[PDB]
Amino acid sequence: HQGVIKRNWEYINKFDFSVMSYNILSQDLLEDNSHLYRHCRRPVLHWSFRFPNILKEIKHFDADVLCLQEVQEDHYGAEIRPSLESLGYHCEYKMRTGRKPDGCAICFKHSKFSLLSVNPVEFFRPDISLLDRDNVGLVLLLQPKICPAICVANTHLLYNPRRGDIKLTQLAMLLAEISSVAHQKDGSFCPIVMCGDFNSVPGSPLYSFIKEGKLNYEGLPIGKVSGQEQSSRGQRILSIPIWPPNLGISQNCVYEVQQVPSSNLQHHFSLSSVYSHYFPDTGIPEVTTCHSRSAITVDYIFYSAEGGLKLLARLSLLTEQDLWTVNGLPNENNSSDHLPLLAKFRLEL
Ligand SMILES: [K+]
Ligand SMILES: [K+]
Ligand SMILES: [Mg+2]
Repeated sequence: HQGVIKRNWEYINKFDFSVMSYNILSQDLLEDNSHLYRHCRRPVLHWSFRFPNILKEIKHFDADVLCLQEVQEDHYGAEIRPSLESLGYHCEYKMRTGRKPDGCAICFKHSKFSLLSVNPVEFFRPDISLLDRDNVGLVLLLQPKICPAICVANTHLLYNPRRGDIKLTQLAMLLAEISSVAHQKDGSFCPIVMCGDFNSVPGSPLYSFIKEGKLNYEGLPIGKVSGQEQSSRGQRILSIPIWPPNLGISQNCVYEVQQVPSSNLQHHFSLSSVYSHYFPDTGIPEVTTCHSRSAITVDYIFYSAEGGLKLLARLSLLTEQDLWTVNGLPNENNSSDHLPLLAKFRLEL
């Protein structure tokens, strides 16, 4: 019907599992950035209001795997981890480094998987001046309880729109960890699901690199990498190579043995995006976040596809206009400034 604002399930020897990616908005970061939330009714911003709504959403969708971002450490220990464990999830956390209050969590139903390994990633390198930011990632290797393992990755990349050099290097570090964890004895990669808040928009150079496995970055200004709103003036062009040899990551985004003393990046995965980023009838963009200064897609679920996975269904997203009709995010009903992404996958056996 005209004007309806609804999130629908769109349908596109086996193991079926669902994955939810959700940046839940850290209370400390909300309060530190109160200018982004001026549009919100004051009572809806308190953590005592937001957490029950977030937990209710998680319970409603009952996803097999949760990839969460902006999980605040104190709240995680006091309330989020106990609540998720009560719902049947095993939870693994990786907090941002430094003075930062929040991090990434990957949680999975213990009825659906066993844990093979936990592989945190710290993007902060004290020995590499480029990598001075506190962002992190987390990679789990899971064994379906019934068959290959499944590699689940989660990250929250640097927000700063100018620093595409840092963003691409952080992404390369996550991709290198995935390449090591997902490697199988037969030389192929097990199925991969890579979720997170990439702070980069559809069609940006960083997005295209993920989807295509290649990026020619010759002449690319650092602030054009992510496609986020930027001045697009006075910016340094990416170095060739982007990051120094002491990182120990090659231009194919794999770990390499460092030794004593072209402008293309590659990776070896075949990744698709769950969402197509535009509504087919109208061409209007999908958004995953909507506050006073931004309404864009920055959140993704990427997956191995023709260890391929079949996408069975996804929970449809909304437009910027749809979100302002409900007076933006967070609101009295949606308690993050992001929307949760949700997919159902099939592993054929
Ligand atoms: K390995
Ligand atoms: K610059
Ligand atoms: Mg945020």
